[PDB]
Amino acid sequence: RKKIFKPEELRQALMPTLEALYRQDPESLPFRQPVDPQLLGIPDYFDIVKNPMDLSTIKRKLDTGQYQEPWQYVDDVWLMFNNAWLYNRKTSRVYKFCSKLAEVFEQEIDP
Ligand SMILES: CC(=O)c1cc(C(=O)Nc2cc(CO)cc(-c3cnn(C4CC4)c3)c2F)c2cc(OC(=O)N(C)C)ccn12
Repeated sequence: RKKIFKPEELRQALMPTLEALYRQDPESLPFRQPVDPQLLGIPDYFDIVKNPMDLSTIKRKLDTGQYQEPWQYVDDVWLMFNNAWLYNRKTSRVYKFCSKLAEVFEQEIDP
C-alpha cells in the first residue's frame, strides 16, 4: 500500500551513516558545505562537476523528507564522493579525505 514516508521513518535508516561521515576528525570538513568556486578561486569547478553534492545538502534533503527510498540517499553520498575524486588530483588533501569518508561509509554499512 502506497505512502509518502515522514522524515523520521527514513532517519532511523540513514542517519547512522550520515553521523559517521560528519564525525570524521578533519576529513569531513571539505564536504560540510557546497563547493563555492568563487570563494575557493576554482572557476572551472562546474565545467567538470555538473551535479554538485555535499553533506549539508544531504542532511537538508533527509530532514525535509526528500529521501523516500534509501537508494536515493546512497546515490547522493556517492555523487559527493565521485565529484571529489573527479575534480581533485589523487595527490590532494580533498581527494584523500574523500577516500577516508568512503571507507567510513562502507564500514558503517558492513561491520
Ligand atoms: C570537495 C571539493 O572538491 C573541495 C573542497 C574544498 C575545500 O577547500 N573545502 C573546505 C572547506 C572547509 C570549511 O569551510 C574546510 C576545509 C579544510 C580542509 N582542511 N582543513 C583543516 C585545516 C583545518 C579544513 C576545506 F577543504 C576544495 C578546494 C579546492 O581548491 C583547491 O584545492 N585549491 C588548491 C584552489 C578544490 C576542491 N575543493
